[PDB]
Amino acid sequence: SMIFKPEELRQALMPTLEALYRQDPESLPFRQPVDPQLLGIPDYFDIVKSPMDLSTIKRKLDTGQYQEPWQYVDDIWLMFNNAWLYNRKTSRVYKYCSKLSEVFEQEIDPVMQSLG
Ligand SMILES: CCc1c(C(=O)N[C@H]2c3cc(Cl)ccc3CC[C@@H]2O)[nH]c(C)c1C(C)=O
Ligand SMILES: CCc1c(C(=O)N[C@H]2c3cc(Cl)ccc3CC[C@@H]2O)[nH]c(C)c1C(C)=O
Repeated sequence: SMIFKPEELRQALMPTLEALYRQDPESLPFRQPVDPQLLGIPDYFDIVKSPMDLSTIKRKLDTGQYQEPWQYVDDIWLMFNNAWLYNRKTSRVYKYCSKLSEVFEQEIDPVMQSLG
């Protein structure tokens, strides 16, 4: 595959991450790691083996931890798939996840075309 530099990935991908943060209120559950003790859900880490959230993805982009853009896409989908796995289909967090995923699909498609 092609080489990607960290600054190039920030320019291309940060707008797609920003679009998720700007979904308000729907991004609020995703702006920080899940805290199962605080949120009253002690089985969370038994169900969700690889936690992920927007702050972690932002830090990885900011510090240059992605070598290529599909690693970023993988982390976004990990975050979404964790929330659809743990939460019931009628719950607020599940519905907010679906909203963010719709926004992401719209934003990421032209960006990955340009990168690829
Ligand atoms: C239902 C639990 C849950 C939340 C969640 O409730 N987040 C809330 C939160 C959590 C912490 Cl630690 C600190 C602050 C805030 C502010 C509000 C924000 O909605 N987020 C997710 C992805 C889930 C689950 C189980 O997938
Ligand atoms: C959707 C964002 C939001 C939440 C919210 O996500 N609460 C979560 C939470 C957060 C903490 Cl830190 C502690 C406990 C709990 C349990 C419930 C739930 O998991 N509560 C409110 C008032 C809002 C909004 C937008 O007014």
